[PDB]
Amino acid sequence: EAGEECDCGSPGNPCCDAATCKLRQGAQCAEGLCCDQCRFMKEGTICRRARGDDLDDYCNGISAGCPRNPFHA
Repeated sequence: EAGEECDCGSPGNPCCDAATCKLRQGAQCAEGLCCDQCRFMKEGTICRRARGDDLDDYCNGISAGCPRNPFHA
């Protein structure tokens, strides 16, 4: 758990995939950025670049990517 509810929320692990960005759900900016068709908000949602001990961000123009504005402090 980083920002939002979702264990599979990882930048590249579209809030679940257990194989490859292709979750029948739709990790569109879940606990962590998504990479599957899932889709993405566009407004400061959750670009969470990482978790571990830190690393985060908000969703903007995040078609499975991440904006260029400062979010994680």
